[PDB]
Amino acid sequence: FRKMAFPSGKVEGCMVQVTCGTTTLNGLWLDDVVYCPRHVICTSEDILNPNYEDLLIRKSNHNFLVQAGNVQLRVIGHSMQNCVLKLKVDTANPKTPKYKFVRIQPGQTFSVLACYNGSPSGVYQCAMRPNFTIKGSFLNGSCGSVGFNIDYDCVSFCYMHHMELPTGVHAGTDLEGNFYGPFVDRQTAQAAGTDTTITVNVLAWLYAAVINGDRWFLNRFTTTLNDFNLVAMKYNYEPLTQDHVDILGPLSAQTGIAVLDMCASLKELLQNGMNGRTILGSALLEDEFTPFDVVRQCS
Amino acid sequence: FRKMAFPSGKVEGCMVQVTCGTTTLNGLWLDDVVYCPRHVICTSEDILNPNYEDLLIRKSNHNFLVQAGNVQLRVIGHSMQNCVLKLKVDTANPKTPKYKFVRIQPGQTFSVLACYNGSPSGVYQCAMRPNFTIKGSFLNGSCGSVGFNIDYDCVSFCYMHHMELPTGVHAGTDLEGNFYGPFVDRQTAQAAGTDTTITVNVLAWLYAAVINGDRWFLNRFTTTLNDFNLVAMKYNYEPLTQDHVDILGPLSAQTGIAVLDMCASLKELLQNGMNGRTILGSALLEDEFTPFDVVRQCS
Ligand SMILES: *[C@@H](O)[C@H](C[C@@H]1CCNC1=O)NC(=O)[C@H](CC(C)C)NC(=O)OCc1ccccc1
Ligand SMILES: *[C@H](O)[C@H](C[C@@H]1CCNC1=O)NC(=O)[C@H](CC(C)C)NC(=O)OCc1ccccc1
Repeated sequence: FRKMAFPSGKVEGCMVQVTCGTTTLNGLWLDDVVYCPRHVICTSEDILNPNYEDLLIRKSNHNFLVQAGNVQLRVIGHSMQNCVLKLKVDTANPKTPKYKFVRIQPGQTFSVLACYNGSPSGVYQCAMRPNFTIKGSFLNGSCGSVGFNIDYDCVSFCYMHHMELPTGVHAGTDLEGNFYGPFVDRQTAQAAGTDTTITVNVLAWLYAAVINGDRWFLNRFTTTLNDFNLVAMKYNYEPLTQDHVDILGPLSAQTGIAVLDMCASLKELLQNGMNGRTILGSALLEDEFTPFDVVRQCS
Repeated sequence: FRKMAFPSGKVEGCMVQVTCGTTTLNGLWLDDVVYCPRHVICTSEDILNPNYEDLLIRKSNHNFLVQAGNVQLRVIGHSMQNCVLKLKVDTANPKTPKYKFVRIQPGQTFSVLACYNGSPSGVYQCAMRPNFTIKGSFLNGSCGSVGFNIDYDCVSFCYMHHMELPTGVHAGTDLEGNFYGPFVDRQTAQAAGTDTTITVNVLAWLYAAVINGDRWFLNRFTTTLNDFNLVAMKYNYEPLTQDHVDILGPLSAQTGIAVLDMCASLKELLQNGMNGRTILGSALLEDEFTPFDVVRQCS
């Protein structure tokens, strides 16, 4: 199995650059609105504890330089929604895809189009960790890069990049500017809470192994969801939700292995280890493939 | 630090679907020519042992059904270059990027845009293995998907997909239709030569681990180039040349670790194992990042 990003072309056509002062970051141009991180209006003196409301009252439309490549888009209105700035421009983007703004859950994956100065640089898959960070690859100038899923030509934007944490992982908002996790857009020392293993994704990976004929770990036990969740927490695994059980439905049907039976299999792996055996050619259990990713790659 | 693919938009606009008889696969539309694998002309019986020139002379232009999105393109001519068919169409692709056709070297990387029925499905990074296979993610109908690199807006196409070996690795051609490796577009179970590990890429990846603040594998020892190559060859690694040492220059200069010092690190890792530890989250030595890949991502 491979981490497979979505084709990025529909998002590439939406990337612009936004400069305020000497700060340039990326923005997302959909119809006649450009979305970008609000900290673009900050100066080096403002970043430690910015007063965003007061900083925005001092700004005008003519303070914002929005460029598609080197072509300026005239700004005709501006507002702030949570942690994102919305700049109304005088041109509707003709490359706007069908799209939706979505807030994802921990465990869900998405493609990131890493951008600099409005120019796309690369694309890769990320998983939202239970502590609401992602292991991205972002350098200076990457803020405003977005993460997305594509379903039948509709782009669901779920992530806009804002910051790096001391441990090297990353944090950001949805496209309504609401941070994932307990982070704030200040230049302050923030620490990711203790992370956990994404149980629903590990189960998806065990289903993927079974589909491919690797099923030594299928055992003779079952469990209740509550009994499993209590054991999972003792191994730093996430508890399963009702939604998790349901999204494992298609893989359970495809293999004929009930979800709670697979849970009992993983429970044995957690209490006894792998004993030098592998699963899908790996000694480690993979937790960044969702049940959709497994189906997507096997279809 | 992640495996990062190039943004795929410039290639997406080039993908079309090619149908001949009962066979459907993808084609690459540049200017007024569509490139696709020639085994599209084969039927279920032809494929075991096809005489392609004989099969192709018996085809007409109207035997080829080319679809770009919903619109039909009309084939007004056709020729064959090695294992690739060149279908001349009456419309120029308006989305043709600046492009070149290149034959890539073993150890080099490229991005694959996996397509089905002419529609892009996913994007991911691959390396050309020393045995001229690629470890990809390809299903039925993925033939004609292409691999590429992008440099300053110029797409360099290096790979077109043709088949999957029984081991699950993949084989294809350059855009001139010549296979990478000893493979042939016939429906037979084919084996590759023994694969080896791309040593220069393992070293680049160890340097990436240090740029990202990881050092558990470093040691105080050093080695000569020839002594390293003796151990490398013993573990089925490719030889390291002086040109490789030079190409690793920037990564050594950035981290202040001499190339031959890092070779002594890898020698130790090869002779001791990783001992249950991980490097950049991996439990195995990674050889699909080139020195350029590491540089581009890290700076
Ligand atoms: C967006 O331009 C930038 C993304 C950082 C740059 C280095 N890697 C990243 O992901 N965001 C910030 O620099 C962000 C801005 C406000 C939230 C204050 N601040 C931040 O991430 O603090 C940590 C940091 C700053 C500069 C370099 C490295 C880490
Ligand atoms: C192209 O659409 C298709 C590629 C994929 C790769 C994954 N599974 C696929 O089907 N190519 C073929 O089907 C190819 C056709 C030949 C005429 C080149 N055949 C092939 O991959 O067969 C491999 C094979 C043949 C006999 C025994 C075992 C394997």
